Amino acid sequence: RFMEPYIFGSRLDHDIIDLEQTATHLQLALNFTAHMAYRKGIILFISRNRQFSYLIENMARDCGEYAHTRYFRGGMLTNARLLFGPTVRLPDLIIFLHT
RNA sequence: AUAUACCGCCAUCUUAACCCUGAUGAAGGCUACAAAGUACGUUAGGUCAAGGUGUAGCCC
Ligand SMILES: [Mg+2]
Repeated sequence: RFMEPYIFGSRLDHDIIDLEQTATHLQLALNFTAHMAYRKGIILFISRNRQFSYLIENMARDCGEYAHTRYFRGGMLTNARLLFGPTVRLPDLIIFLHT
């Protein structure tokens, strides 16, 4: 339901995403990502689609950022101090290629 | 006579945290082609034979 305002219409029962809105949303998201990378924030890419795990991990390594394409263990973020250490620094921005 | 006086020696028995979910109810938390889970005393005991320190008994 919450995706309806972003849908241009249904073509023979297939939803078409309105790309005029995608352009503005992508503009905002890319601007935010660039500003966070300028501030030396930790950026974590996340995606559980196994078809693109290798691509996303390579891209994360290439841009000097972080990836988590594997099974997401309970408490990675909310229990990070127990899992990583008391002084671990969490990501400042998380990007989902697949939500 | 007493270790049913102690000591020695033998033997008997006794000796968590964090994080999530449920409307932050009682409560619950697994799937790998992965979906919240991760970290000494005790004994009416034996032994007075390879050992001791005491205590009492009778003493026409
Ligand atoms: Mg005895």
